[PDB]
Amino acid sequence: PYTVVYFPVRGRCAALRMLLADQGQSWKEEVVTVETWQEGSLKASCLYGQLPKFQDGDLTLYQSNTILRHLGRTLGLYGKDQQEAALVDMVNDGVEDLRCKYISLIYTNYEAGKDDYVKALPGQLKPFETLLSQNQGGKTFIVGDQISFADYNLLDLLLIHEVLAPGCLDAFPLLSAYVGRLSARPKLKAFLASPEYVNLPINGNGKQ
Amino acid sequence: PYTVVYFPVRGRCAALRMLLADQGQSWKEEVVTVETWQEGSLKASCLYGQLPKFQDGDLTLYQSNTILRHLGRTLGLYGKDQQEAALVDMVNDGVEDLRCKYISLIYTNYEAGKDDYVKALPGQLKPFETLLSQNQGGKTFIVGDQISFADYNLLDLLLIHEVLAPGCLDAFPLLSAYVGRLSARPKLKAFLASPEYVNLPINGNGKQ
Repeated sequence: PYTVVYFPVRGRCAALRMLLADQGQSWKEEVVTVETWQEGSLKASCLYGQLPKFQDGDLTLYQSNTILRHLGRTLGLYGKDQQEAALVDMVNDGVEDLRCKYISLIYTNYEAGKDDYVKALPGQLKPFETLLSQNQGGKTFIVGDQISFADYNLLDLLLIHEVLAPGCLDAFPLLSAYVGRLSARPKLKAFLASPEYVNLPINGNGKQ
Repeated sequence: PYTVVYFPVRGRCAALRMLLADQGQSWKEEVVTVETWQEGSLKASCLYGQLPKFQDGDLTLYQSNTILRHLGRTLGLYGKDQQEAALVDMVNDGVEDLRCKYISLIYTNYEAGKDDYVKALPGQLKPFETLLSQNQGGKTFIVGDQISFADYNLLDLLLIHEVLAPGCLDAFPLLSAYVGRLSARPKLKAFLASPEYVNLPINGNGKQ
């Protein structure tokens, strides 16, 4: 089945877990403690010396976006055709770009950079609002009319930014409604409310 | 057909162009000059305010990796099955991670950071040598026995690092042979030797 190996944080595993939960999939969580990591053996066995590590049967995967695409491909959350698949990738790459900036802020200079970051935020979120506006008025998903792995990734990005800059989605009605709508999906709603998700810190350094 | 809209540099378009050339595809190049960009209109029309922009018929794509995956998907350069497709993604994500570090070095602090970067390089390249060693002895491609979009992206990454740190592939026999072997593919060899490629700077700030 599935096994996700990661630190005890939401971080880069938040989206794929939301995906797994919402899709009614069962998975095992192998928590890696900072002590176990600093020991060296696991790190060395990891392709790029990092987590998340994912196992699907004897297929071992590394890289959060690789796991998302893999699950999207095998579970049918990758568009209805090649054109949609490309748009899904375009959205995910955009999400990843902002996530990189967010991770940098959180870990390198949260203190001095938070203000400029939050100021620049609207311009960073605008593209997703625009995408929504061009797809059935933003009433369905980020691409097409079926959920895709990019939806889960974008949802997580929006959720963590609401914690970082409360009200950042107020100026974006489509994104706002989008978060509410997806967060309401039964299995996902249950998962988001569960201790498994709620009792995990967003990041590893206590900042958010 | 295909149209690539980008600045007059190899940068993030190098790999997809190598891919197009080697696959015998025809494409149009729309060069964007720094003057045209600073004018504002094009930037504003770009989803994430950036290039490359790619057109395949009326499908407009942004994000270099989205274009690579799209071409991989439509041209059959994405593995023979889902398992290989996942490994292809894992390699491309790894390539993109190192490319991000390279781009950072080149544009933010080439001066003070070059030494530490080149020192850390072997550890960054090792994973790809390892992948090669586990796939038919590294005699074919990065994943499976057919070329994939990740091959072109990895090849470009290796080529630009040879310019940044001459001899960085000396310690990696599989990667070395890999570059030589792929660079020898007829159409690719011709493309790499052509003015279209050779007369373009690797980066936009004259550093490499």
